[PDB]
Amino acid sequence: MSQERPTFYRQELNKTIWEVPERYQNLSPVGSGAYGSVCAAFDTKTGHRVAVKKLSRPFQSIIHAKRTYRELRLLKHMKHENVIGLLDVFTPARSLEEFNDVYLVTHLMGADLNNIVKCQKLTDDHVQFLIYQILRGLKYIHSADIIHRDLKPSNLAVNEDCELKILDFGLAYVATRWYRAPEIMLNWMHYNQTVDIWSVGCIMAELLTGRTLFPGTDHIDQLKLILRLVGTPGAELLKKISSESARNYIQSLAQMPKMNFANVFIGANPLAVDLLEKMLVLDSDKRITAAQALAHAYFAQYHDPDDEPVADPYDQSFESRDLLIDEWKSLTYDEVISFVPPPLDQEEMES
Ligand SMILES: Nc1c(C(=O)NCc2ccc(C(=O)N[C@@H](CCC3CCCCC3)C(=O)NCCc3ccc(Cl)cc3)cc2)cnn1-c1ccccc1
Repeated sequence: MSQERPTFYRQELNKTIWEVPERYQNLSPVGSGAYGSVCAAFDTKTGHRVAVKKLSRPFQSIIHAKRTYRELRLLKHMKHENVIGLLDVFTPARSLEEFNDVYLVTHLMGADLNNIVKCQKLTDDHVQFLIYQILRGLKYIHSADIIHRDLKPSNLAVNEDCELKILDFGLAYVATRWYRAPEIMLNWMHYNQTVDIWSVGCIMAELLTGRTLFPGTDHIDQLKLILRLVGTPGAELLKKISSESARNYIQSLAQMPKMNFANVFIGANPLAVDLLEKMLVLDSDKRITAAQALAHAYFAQYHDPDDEPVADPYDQSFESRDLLIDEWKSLTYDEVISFVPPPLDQEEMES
């Protein structure tokens, strides 16, 4: 009746040592270096393929150690159909004193939203469903006061059933900047969760037109492209920007009117145009939230409030702590050894 603890095995792949539980077999590197050190593997406990990631220099510095801890805490929290989740986390270490390596196991994700677009032309139904699922995932993460901040097509995984998950592949072409709200890009003020809604608007526009909405080359070019669509800030919004230099810069610019989006996105479903208007509002105090957006008539064939859950509370009191490297490392170790795995999925077989 004691819980089994795994036996590990060791191998080399691409000049990298991999030491993993024997349940993970046929490790094979994936993404030719793009995603970091990641292998596909067959999980013998589930009969499915998974991704195994060996973290890079997880405790290099206080910053890296806190980053490691943060990512593990977040991954462990996420329990939602449209957000990446954690299948397993392990280390070959048998104590904190020999703890150096952290491995994360996730589902093997679908191609990203760029790949989807490159390979097929999307129907309005699939645009509705893909944007719906992003918003569904955002309702969940936002309810726990978690903001993504990095939404872009490469951080959205889509499978052959058109099911979507939100993730963040992190550090090291599509610039995250192109999808970023001005107030967060430019540090105008303390921002809200609707920075992510701006990104959804930018993604939706691109799915409708086939073109990047605001492909700015730097912060000033990005701002100018944005204001050309949505118009220069009004008096109400200008008062909420803290920096006098920022305000003075903004006022130096040529006045621009808000464009009529029905002219810009001509051909698109009028409901999609109306929702884009509500997502790309410049003043983030007036921008639609994820939960509100789910109720928009554009999503009438997918929306179901009783199937759009919120998240359990997430304790982010660690974010305010200044700790030493070994303290962040020990906290990470605690999270590894406290991990409780999810149950297997339903295994109904249609053929
Ligand atoms: N390559 C892969 C994987 C893979 O790599 N899995 C491991 C993995 C682990 C964590 C995350 C991950 O998302 N972390 C997040 C977690 C929290 C996040 C989740 C989304 C909602 C908001 C919270 C994370 O913390 N970010 C780090 C972000 C970051 C890091 C550094 C900096 Cl400076 C800024 C941001 C994502 C993948 C799986 N399939 N495939 C595949 C896909 C196509 C073909 C072939 C193979």
